[PDB]
Amino acid sequence: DLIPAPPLSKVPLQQNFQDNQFQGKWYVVGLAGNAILREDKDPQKMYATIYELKEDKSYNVTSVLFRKKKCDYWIRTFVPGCQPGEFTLGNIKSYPGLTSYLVRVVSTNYNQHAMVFFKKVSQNREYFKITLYGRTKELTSELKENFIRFSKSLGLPENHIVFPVPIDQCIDG
Repeated sequence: DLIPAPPLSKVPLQQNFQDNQFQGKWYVVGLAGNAILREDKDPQKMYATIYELKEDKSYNVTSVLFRKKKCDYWIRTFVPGCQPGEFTLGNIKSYPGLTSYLVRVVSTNYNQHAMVFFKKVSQNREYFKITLYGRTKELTSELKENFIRFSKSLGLPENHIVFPVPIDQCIDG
């Protein structure tokens, strides 16, 4: 089974996206989407994702995570899309059978919080994810409540909405 992906009309986009201001390190305070479950045997740990603007105006997206007692660094490129705040994955063919990948910055203030929508399609299965970004490891319950409400607005139950636990190593570096 797989929860259907939301039509893009239900995914807002930031008023005037600032590529330079969105730069820097972001903390994953909230995680949601299909293929993301509350596996309480291994609760998700907070991972940080750094965006670096390049000359071509694309992003070098470095995600740092704590997996298997070691710091793993997963690197992609976000090629700008149709409108500011929208992106497509760079070197799509390098990933086996990545039919499409869309990134849409739903909302941000660039100083404390951001909310981004990712849609990935492979082998005719639609996978989508919503992440609650934070410049620190903690956000107020108001923005988290908005994150839960927005996630359910795309057809997401509560067991598919996860708040990764803050951790220190690999993530504050």
